[PDB]
Amino acid sequence: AAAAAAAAAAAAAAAAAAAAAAAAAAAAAAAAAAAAAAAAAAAAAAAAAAAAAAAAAAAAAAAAAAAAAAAAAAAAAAAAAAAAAAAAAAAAAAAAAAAAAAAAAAAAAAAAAAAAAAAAAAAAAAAAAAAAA
RNA sequence: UGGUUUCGCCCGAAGCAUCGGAACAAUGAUCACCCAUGACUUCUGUGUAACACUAGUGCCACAAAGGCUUUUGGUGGUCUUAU
Repeated sequence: AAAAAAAAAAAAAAAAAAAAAAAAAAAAAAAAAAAAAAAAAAAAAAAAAAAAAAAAAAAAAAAAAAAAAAAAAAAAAAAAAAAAAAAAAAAAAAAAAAAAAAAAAAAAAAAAAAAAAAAAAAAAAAAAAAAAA
């Protein structure tokens, strides 16, 4: 149905992906939520980031968070100075958050990598912490 | 005896801005960059829909991206002197 592109509201997405079920379902919920979120990533606000963070912790995987990472890329969030200064925050499991932070530095680095006078060293440190260095 | 007042020189606290001037600091200007973007395309790549067919794909269509008319606010330093 979602591939037929039917509306999945924000709270709808939270309640939907809120699925503790049989095995091998966390990554399925992850790809579903990444399909639904690649539009806006549960970020129609900036305090919707708490909802999205419970969503990331429910995806409970570095690989799931990386699916959401490429989804954020396919989302192409806004670009303001302070926007990226506050949107370069990353700290998670070091198995595909590696790919996530590296791909974020890559998308921003195709032109003018993050160099907010702190955010560059911050991206380096968070990358090494997520195993992206 | 000290005083007063006056003049001449010697020193020159704060200060007057002039200049002196060169050399920092801030805009103008140079070429490229914190970096998307206005452009859209060749595929290239990439997450997705629609639809017959092989066990999944020409189109769908943002975007991760190179490279484009460029501009652009400012970035970063860049200029030379203009102030």
